[PDB]
Amino acid sequence: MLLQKEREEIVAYGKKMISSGLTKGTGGNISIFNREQGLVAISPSGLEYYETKPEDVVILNLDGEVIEGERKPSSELDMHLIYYRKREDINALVHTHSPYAKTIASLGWELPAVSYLIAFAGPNVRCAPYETFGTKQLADAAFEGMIDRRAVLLANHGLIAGANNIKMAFTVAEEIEFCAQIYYQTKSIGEPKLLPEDEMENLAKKF
Amino acid sequence: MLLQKEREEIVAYGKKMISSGLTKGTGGNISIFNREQGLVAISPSGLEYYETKPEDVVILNLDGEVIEGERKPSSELDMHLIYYRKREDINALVHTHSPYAKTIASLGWELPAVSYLIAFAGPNVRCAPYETFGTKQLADAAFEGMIDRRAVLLANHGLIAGANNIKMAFTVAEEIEFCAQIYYQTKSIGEPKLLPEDEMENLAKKF
Amino acid sequence: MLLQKEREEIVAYGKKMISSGLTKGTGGNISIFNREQGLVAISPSGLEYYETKPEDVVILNLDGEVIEGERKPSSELDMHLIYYRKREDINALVHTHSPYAKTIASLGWELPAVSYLIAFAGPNVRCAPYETFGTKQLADAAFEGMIDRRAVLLANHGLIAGANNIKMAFTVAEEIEFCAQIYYQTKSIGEPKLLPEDEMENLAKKF
Amino acid sequence: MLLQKEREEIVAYGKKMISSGLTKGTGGNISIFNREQGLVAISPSGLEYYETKPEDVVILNLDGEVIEGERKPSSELDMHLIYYRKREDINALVHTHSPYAKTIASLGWELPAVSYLIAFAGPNVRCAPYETFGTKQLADAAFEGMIDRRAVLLANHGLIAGANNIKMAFTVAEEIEFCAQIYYQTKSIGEPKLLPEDEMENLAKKF
Ligand SMILES: [Mn+2]
Ligand SMILES: [Mn+2]
Ligand SMILES: [Mn+2]
Ligand SMILES: [Mn+2]
Repeated sequence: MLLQKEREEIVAYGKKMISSGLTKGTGGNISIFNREQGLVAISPSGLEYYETKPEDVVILNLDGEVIEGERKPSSELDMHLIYYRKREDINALVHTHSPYAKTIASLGWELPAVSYLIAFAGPNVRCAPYETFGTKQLADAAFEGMIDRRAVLLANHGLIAGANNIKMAFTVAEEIEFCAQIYYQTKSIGEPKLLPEDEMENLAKKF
Repeated sequence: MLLQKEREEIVAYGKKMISSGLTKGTGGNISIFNREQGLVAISPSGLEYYETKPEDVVILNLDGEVIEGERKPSSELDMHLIYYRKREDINALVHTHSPYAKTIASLGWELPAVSYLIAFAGPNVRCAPYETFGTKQLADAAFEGMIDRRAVLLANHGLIAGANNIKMAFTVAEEIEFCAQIYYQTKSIGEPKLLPEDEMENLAKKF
Repeated sequence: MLLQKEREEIVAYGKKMISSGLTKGTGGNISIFNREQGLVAISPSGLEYYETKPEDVVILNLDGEVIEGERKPSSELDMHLIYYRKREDINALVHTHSPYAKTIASLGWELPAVSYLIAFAGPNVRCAPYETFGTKQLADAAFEGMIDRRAVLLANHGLIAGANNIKMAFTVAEEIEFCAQIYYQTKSIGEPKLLPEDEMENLAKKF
Repeated sequence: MLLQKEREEIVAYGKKMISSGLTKGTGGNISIFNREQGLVAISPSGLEYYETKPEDVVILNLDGEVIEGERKPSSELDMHLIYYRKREDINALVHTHSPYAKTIASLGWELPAVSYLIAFAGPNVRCAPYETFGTKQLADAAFEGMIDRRAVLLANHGLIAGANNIKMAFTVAEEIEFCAQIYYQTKSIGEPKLLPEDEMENLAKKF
């Protein structure tokens, strides 16, 4: 099959999404870009992650046309494709429905520098205002909210994280969910101390 | 045995209830309707879900009489039977004692459109006022609270979800518990943004 | 060995304590009374529950003297023995360090009728004021706080539950921890609705 | 290999960190001091705990020079070495990124005597003000914050715990995380009762 390495990685990390508590049911989705071929591997729509085999992963071109695979691709494919067209620094995307990130997103709040781990995404994580799932409007909002960042919150929906490879993309998703938990819990009982912008700059270097 | 497929499904999804954190101990219960025969498979009362075998599932008719099985049927059988008599769009029911739904229910609150996932149930989820467990009064309150919905909260008790089959019924139960977690956490620290009614209408179509 | 059935049950339910999230490390302890012999089986002090074998369980008489076993008995043995001396309706005790019960206990609050499941313990669960762990003062406070109940909260410490056998004692411990979670979460965002005393009386019968 | 017993212990307890929910990803780190040789075993930087083998553990001297091992040592090695130079009562350290401790630390708050379990660390746990991860400034702040204690909170970062051996060090880390959960949850809904200083003195003896 085409993009065999990518296909296996998508199956592996999809199970890891369920396992890590980063999603419920068949929510969320994962993609990996093969920059040499201009091909995108993406999780299939509505399938259980532990029932998903490499053959079930769908291969698309950057026009969004199916090149290999009989499964329907993720309904959120437009939100994946835009990053592989309009930036060149992202080769893998992890979209989650994780509870603490979705909590902060459902308030419409940004995630500020509550932890040094925020630097996995940038100096902060923005919240993109609501757009209907599976639309080009959501794809545009997600991209715009993530400019010069590796993650963005999606209002009343979840989070998407991107990086140079799938290992780092998953790490950003997991560590930003953890940061959202800390922000949620601190705000429950007080006002968290935040790291200053020059330190976030410093941390960007050290990471 | 009668309703063999249904019996196995009830054992499988009952374990999944415990596994998913949707219940504690022997609380909660599951039923599946065979519309062709007018027979209902239901979980047995007070048995551990991982100790429950297909033979332990009880088969009832719509009058509530036992047709096959020696176990006592769920004490909440009346709350199951009413949906198979007074609607025709539900063929499976999942009743849970899950913590975030039970939290919202114990405040006596409705669950509003905090997430697009609410559309699994409808535009919102109502809270039925308290009635004693295992009574016809609770069965009536649950049904009335769930009119034109696929789920309802039960005050100081839990949640019940229904759908055209057991896979979708479980999905509604799990996704509505998740929505209740988001509502609980957002209300802990602020006021969540809610989706407008026309969008919930739109989402009802897209789902 | 003496009380072989009891010894095996203590090992089994001790693992279940760790497994269920009802304790951390070697905290907590379990006892089972053999009323015919006047002998008490109790978990050993400071041992890991998954490393504990039936031979490690200690057998005491009601004077608190070791009858069989070389391990040191639980440091909280006095808090167990008092129930087997001063009541006759309890034959097994589960003492937990579970997070939501310990939360309510550390505020010094009672647990009111927030759920019909409270009836596993009684109309409510009292909070015994603080006494040093492993003392006769704590044993007295626990007993007095649990008069005409099957569970009591221990200020800044945890919970103890008792019943006619070990299966029901564990059930009380688990369901009361769950009720404490509901109380904690409802109080986080509002004021829970409570069940009236006549209904708790009714539920006492139905259980 | 040198410090073989220590190497195996570091691999075992590192997995236990992930398993127990005391860290995310490759965050956190563990060290064990061999006082007879003046050698320190420490977890390797940036490696997955379930992928870490005893050969991957790094052996350092108290000057911070690598003596055996080809992996890069933990980026937080300075924060480990200072305890083995400037005290003589600590032979093992567990550094965690656990959620409730990190919550209290991100408010800049001390952890007071909310539970008798606090005595695993001392009469309270201080919060060291923020310093950049992997620096000598953080090492100094951590040490100073932990004077006459077995644990300290690290602002916007996590916790470190130390004791006479690795079993007790892990226990301090786990029990102090649990105490932080209780403090966080009590503060969410009220004002916890605290144990008086003379009782914490008493508990220091009894432990
Ligand atoms: Mn999504
Ligand atoms: Mn129920
Ligand atoms: Mn205890
Ligand atoms: Mn760290």
